[PDB]
Amino acid sequence: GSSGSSGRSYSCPVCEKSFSEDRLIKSHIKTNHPEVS
Ligand SMILES: [Zn+2]
Repeated sequence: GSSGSSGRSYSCPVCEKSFSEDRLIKSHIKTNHPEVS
C-alpha cells in the first residue's frame, strides 16, 4: 500500500530472497536454482 521507497536492488524472484552484492544473486540462482527458473 504505502508507496515511498524504491531504488536499484536485486531481488530473487525464485526464493523471494535478497542479497547484498549484485554478483551473489546471479551465482546464487545459478547454483541454488539449477532448474527452478
Ligand atoms: Zn533464490
